[PDB]
Amino acid sequence: TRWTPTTEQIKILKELYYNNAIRSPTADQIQKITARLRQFGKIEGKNVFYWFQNHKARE
Amino acid sequence: TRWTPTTEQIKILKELYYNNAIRSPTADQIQKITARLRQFGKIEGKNVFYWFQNHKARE
DNA sequence: GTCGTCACGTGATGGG
DNA sequence: CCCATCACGTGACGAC
Repeated sequence: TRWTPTTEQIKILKELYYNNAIRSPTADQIQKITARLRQFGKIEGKNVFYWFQNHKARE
Repeated sequence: TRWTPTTEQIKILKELYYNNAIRSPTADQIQKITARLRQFGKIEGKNVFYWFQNHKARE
């Protein structure tokens, strides 16, 4: 079904977005970010892709 | 506004519900559970009450 | 002590 | 790229 981020994963994403101004990550970045997040859960590239797109759209 | 459980809190609640068969916890238990969960976030007894009420109903 | 309902956040898409 | 929805889980109530 649908992806649900660990809070730990959210900490990583939030750190990239706010502390590092990563808002529209490139393909290379999505794959590296995905590797990082997989330590804490199942996760695909598209999960990380949609997350930045949605969080950007909403901030 | 509304409470958002951290993953580690969700680990604790499911662990009490399924592994300890606590499904309509008593008041003393609600207070004890809240104390434990507060280690991981802001939390009030009424959150834990609603959580069991909601999880029991929808299971 | 149960049920129905709301309120809201958010993952997931599609269209242009 | 950005927009607008959709899908849906779920914290909160109210009522009884």
